[PDB]
Amino acid sequence: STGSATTTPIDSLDDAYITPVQIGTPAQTLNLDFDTGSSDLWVFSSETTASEVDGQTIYTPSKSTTAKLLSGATWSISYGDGSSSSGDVYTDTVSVGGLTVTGQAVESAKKVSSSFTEDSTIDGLLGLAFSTLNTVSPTQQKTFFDNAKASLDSPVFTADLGYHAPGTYNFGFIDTTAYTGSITYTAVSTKQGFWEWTSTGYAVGSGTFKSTSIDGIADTGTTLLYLPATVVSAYWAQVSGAKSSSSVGGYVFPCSATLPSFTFGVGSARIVIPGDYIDFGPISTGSSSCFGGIQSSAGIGINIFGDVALKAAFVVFNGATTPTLGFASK
Ligand SMILES: Cc1cc(CN)n(C)n1
Repeated sequence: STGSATTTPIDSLDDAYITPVQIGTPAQTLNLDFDTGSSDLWVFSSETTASEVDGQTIYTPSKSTTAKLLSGATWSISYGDGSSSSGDVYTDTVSVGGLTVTGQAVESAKKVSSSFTEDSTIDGLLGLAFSTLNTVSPTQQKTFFDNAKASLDSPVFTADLGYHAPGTYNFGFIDTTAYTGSITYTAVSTKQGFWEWTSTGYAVGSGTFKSTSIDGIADTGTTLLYLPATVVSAYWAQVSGAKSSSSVGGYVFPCSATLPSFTFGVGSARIVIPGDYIDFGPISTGSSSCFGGIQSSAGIGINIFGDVALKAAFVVFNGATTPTLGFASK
């Protein structure tokens, strides 16, 4: 089998991407944030505290003939930005872009934190990290990918995120028309449950490439590119007026600037992030201070190749017995 689904930015800044997912019988279509940095498929639901739902589409398990309560199972997750959600668990049929999994754990939110409530465009998350991170208790559950993979033509999925435009998640095949040149594969560590890999270095704009190992995760569920403070300082030093603002919470730069590109290494290959990808617009409406798309990971504990980096590439998440990541230009 295979699946193919379009993923769409939720706003003009590509703050996140939503992908339609069919849940239940008859189908209930929810727009989920495919997140290669977490491993829970959870949804706004008929069980979500009413005051915490504001415009989201909800899953109603009582209306699905294939929904079964997973007796005794609960879940609770906290994310890197301090947001969170928790609830109970059903199994049900879940389909993504024509690819169907039966008995998928669908984690029904009873509570969500304010940032989820405040985002009317995201109906839940679909985790695509390794199932060892899944938070369901007392019986940990598998991701959609983990459940689908035996059935897939090839045990892979690919992320092809657009810049200010729709893109594609494919399951089970590599679309050789979707990238240029060749795909460079690189080793993955699953020890932390992430698609963790080691970049071979970076360049700023037309600058010389710095060979240096940067260990980080490929995370479609994180908006920005978070890298060591040395790297991030070298980038923003090339932007007149750029500075790190403690009050804003990161690097800001004059909205009048033209940003340099940022290159990262994948083995001997190079992925170039155009400067425009690094502009996340005014810090507040009407401000001429703009928020940077490359930020320090110093306060995080891990480097994160988020959407800013991934959207510059065609990315293969290879879930073979020894997982690897592939990157191609596009
Ligand atoms: C919308 C969204 C996605 C995620 C997962 N990194 N969070 C914390 N919020």
